Amino acid sequence: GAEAGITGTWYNQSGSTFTVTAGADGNLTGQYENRAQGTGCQNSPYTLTGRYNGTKLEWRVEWNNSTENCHSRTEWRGQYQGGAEARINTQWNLTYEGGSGPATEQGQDTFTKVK
Ligand SMILES: O=C(O)CCCC[C@@H]1SC[C@@H]2NC(=O)N[C@@H]21
Ligand SMILES: [Zn+2]
Ligand SMILES: [Zn+2]
Ligand SMILES: [Zn+2]
Repeated sequence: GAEAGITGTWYNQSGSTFTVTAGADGNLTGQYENRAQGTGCQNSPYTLTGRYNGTKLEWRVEWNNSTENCHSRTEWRGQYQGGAEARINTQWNLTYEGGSGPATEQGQDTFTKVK
């Protein structure tokens, strides 16, 4: 089914990569390696969990593992682009402990699939 188009390795404009397995059941499971300069929790793999349906994808990475804890998480909501160079256009929300309660940052990531 469609899951074939998603499963593999992707990268964004910041050099972050993720490896995902997309299940025919809609499940998204993988590992994310963050390389956005200046941000915490770079390099080491963090678990990705998400879902997809039609052209729409969403996934979550909680930025705590055995090597670094950034007291934050990011949720991406995206849409798939088809062939030649497959693409996922996303908007993300990063929720973190701000000092007087949770805070959120927003941004956009474009992922391109590794050939
Ligand atoms: O600094 C943190 O709290 C954890 C690292 C967050 C990295 C962000 S998530 C959205 C954006 N896209 C990336 O690949 N890295 C940054
Ligand atoms: Zn299938
Ligand atoms: Zn499954
Ligand atoms: Zn915390």
